[PDB]
Amino acid sequence: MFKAVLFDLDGVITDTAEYHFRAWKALAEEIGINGVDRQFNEQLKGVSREDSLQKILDLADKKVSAEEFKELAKRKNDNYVKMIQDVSPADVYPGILQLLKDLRSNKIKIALASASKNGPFLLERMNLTGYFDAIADPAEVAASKPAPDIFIAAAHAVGVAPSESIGLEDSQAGIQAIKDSGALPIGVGRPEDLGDDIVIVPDTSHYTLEFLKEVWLQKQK
Ligand SMILES: O=P(O)(O)OC[C@H]1O[C@H](O)[C@H](O)[C@@H](O)[C@@H]1O
Ligand code: BEF
Ligand SMILES: [Mg+2]
Ligand code: NA
Repeated sequence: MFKAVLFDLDGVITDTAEYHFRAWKALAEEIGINGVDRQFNEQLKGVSREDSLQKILDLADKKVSAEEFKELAKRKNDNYVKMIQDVSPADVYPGILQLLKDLRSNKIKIALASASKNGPFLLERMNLTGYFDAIADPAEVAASKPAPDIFIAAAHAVGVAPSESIGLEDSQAGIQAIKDSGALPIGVGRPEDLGDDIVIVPDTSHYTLEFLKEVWLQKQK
């Protein structure tokens, strides 16, 4: 039986994408860059803050100093943080709260493996802090996804090997990161946005303890 579940945040526990979009668009418009639209924003899904800014500057062809780069990222984050102040428990994705309750009741470890440095605050906004045994720190791994580092850290943060864990993800890079850690991925969304050779559910209402247990047994030899 698996000993831990390693949760991505954005697209699994909640959606942060519209907030990130408005913030990046505002930043792009502030510096006079065209191209940051809803189509482009899909490329930034699951991507780190710094890698996201770099992609926007390549709309381009914009060069900036290392300190200018840091200031731009700080500006966008400051705006993003103002906007997520009204995140609430109503923003928890379907099925996720009951899954967390059931994992906790069965003494299965719960860890966050999100790229977001705003993860702890978001979990607090959603009243989920108490469920999480640990939060892997993005600022102390990287290697961003698809590197397995954040999932390895999340597993180790709760005293388990990735091989003893399930990872939940909504992105290609995240699914690959789970695989390369040794944990078992279960993706949410469309297969073309996730990857191959994995169990996939169309939405998070399918993430039940019963289903995770069944999938676990299916993937043991
Ligand atoms: O800027 P942060 O709050 O540290 O978030 C970092 C990243 O977290 C997630 O992975 C989102 O999907 C990204 O769109 C976001 O850029
Ligand atoms: F929160 Be995950 F990095 F989409
Ligand atoms: Mg995600
Ligand atoms: Na609301």
